[PDB]
Amino acid sequence: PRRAPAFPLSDIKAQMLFANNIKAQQASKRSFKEGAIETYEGLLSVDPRFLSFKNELSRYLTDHFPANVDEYGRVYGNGVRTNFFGMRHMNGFPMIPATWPLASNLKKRADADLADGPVSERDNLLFRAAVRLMFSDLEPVPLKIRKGSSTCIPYFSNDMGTKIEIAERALEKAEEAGNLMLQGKFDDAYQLHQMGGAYYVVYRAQSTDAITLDPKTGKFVSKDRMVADFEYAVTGGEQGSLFAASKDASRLKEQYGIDVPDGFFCERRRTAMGGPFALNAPIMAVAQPVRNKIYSKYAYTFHHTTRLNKEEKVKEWSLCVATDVSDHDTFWPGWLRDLICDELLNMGYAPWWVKLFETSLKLPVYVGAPAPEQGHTLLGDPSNPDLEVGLSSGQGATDLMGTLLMSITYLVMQLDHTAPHLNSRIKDMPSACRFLDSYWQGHEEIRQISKSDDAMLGWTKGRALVGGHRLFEMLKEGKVNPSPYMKISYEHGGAFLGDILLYDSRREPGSAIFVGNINSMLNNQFSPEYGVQSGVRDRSKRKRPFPGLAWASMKDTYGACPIYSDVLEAIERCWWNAFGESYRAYREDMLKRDTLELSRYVASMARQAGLAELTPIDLEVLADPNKLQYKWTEADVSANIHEVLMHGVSVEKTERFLRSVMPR
Ligand SMILES: Nc1nc2c(ncn2[C@@H]2O[C@H](COP(=O)(O)OP(=O)(O)OP(=O)(O)O)[C@@H](O)[C@H]2O)c(=O)[nH]1
Ligand SMILES: [Mg+2]
Repeated sequence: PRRAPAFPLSDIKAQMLFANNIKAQQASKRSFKEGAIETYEGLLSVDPRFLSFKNELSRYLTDHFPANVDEYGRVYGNGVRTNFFGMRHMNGFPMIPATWPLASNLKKRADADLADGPVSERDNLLFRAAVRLMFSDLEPVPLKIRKGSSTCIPYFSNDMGTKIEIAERALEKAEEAGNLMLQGKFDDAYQLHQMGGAYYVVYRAQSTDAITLDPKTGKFVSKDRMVADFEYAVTGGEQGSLFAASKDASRLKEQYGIDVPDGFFCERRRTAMGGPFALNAPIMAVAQPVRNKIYSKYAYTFHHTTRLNKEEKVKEWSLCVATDVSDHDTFWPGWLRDLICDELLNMGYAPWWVKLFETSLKLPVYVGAPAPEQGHTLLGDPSNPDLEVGLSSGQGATDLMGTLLMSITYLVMQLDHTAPHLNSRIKDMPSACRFLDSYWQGHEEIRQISKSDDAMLGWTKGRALVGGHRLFEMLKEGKVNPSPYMKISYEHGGAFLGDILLYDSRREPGSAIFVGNINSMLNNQFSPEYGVQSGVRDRSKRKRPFPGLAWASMKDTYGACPIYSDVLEAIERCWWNAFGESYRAYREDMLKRDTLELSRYVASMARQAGLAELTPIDLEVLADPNKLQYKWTEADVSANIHEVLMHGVSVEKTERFLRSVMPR
């Protein structure tokens, strides 16, 4: 039922994706690569002392701090939700093979009994009202670009000057390119303005993944991660196979001469896609103003900063339901892309812009290297973008796409199962807009706090409260999916955007508190996704610019965890056993070095200014800017710190661009 066309790298269609420069040519050909990450300066993830430390610490913490999660997935007591074995991976060595990305998710959705469009007219009005509220009265802002980020297809440039030129040119030529696509001239739009082509598939590490200790055998078992072979990916699952990837690390001894201690595994690998920058720039120019609107006008539902900021909202609720979505990005529906596009056209958005946006969500994918002697294949034809991959991670508005889908999905779930008395308030578009505007501001008896696939659903006192409890019970029973749109369940150990909701004996939101997840501290400190990149001179371009700074924000971030002190003491004791050194002193030295190095990057910071004016968010972000892509936003970071990590195209160029996109 329609296989996607596939082209080898040798084919002209794949060759056209890579410009005549060394960087682009190397990206096309990049073979499967693996190796130990430089966890910290002069320390490898596979260092025998480091692995010995991880073995002792993971075993000790699991033993002394067993999970405290009730029958309803509510965290209590110690604030622990699982064992601590997730740290037991040979960081930098992936599971083999990684998945081939699914070219079509239509069969995947149908087989999971998920809808191929809005079920009812009410749902249709709500998805459309979400578009009207999110995209209406936007204000132009500079187009911000992450320093050291790639332009991907076709140039693969990491230079800021080149990136600024590409972005400015893209805003100037977006109209001409969009109009060519409207005429079906995709190859022309790509050849002239580099708008089209494909997403470039990079495989990123998920450094920690589930591991259990079998009491019967005393042997560790890693969570099986299902992967699709080429045949399965091109046929959308009609043909080929879905099988467990190999996380067995035994191979490292034979291949590399690395000693593999018992119960250490290869890392889970996730597909990540880099968009063609010329196509992304005009999308980003609209996406940022949308985020600014939703994080201001609809801050209740969408703007999440601190554990206390989240706590203030949740404490007012009579019931809090922490939801879980199965494989959000791969299940994301193409019918929603089409509904959004149709609604933007109805609002009066430039048709050429809507076409660029639509095309960004149908684009072919270039598969690099999922395993040795595999990959280097383009899936889909760039001459006619028609893929149904779900949500591409490198699309200019992925966060908004997931947020739009999920916010409405959860509201529908609350309406269907708890609040039929509110259905009368949604009769047409104006009434749907008025209702959603009120709901998103937290003004209804049914409420929510969400970001993409993470959410907490709330009920205050009223008619919907009883229904709220039945819905929670249906989730606990786990026999019926409460949504027609996505696979929803309850989170086992309810958390929101990294903060665990810690309940007491009462098991009520009013007496529950948000605390930092101590397991995330361990993930970040001992299992970073990337190495220190000590060879990259410009620290602002590194994936981990100032790792030492995280020590200064630790107490602020994790201090509220019941076992915070216990974990720090266990780390100190285990690090002494493994290295014969103080971990605290080691981190204090790294903090000093990185504080000194930071002043070189901040114009306002005198040669030895100190961390005085910096917030805990600023420190966490400087140590890990990936937190700025999933946890926080630009407005949460001090202006002088945002400038370290980002650079922008003038608001004058974006202001002119935005005027041409937006309705009259
Ligand atoms: N701290 C941190 N979090 C990450 C990182 N990468 C991804 N995440 C989070 O990982 C989550 C992924 O949820 P999934 O694993 O796909 O859910 P699933 O497909 O149903 O599989 P399960 O893990 O069994 O639930 C997302 O919500 C991400 O934000 C990272 O590098 N660091
Ligand atoms: Mg959650």
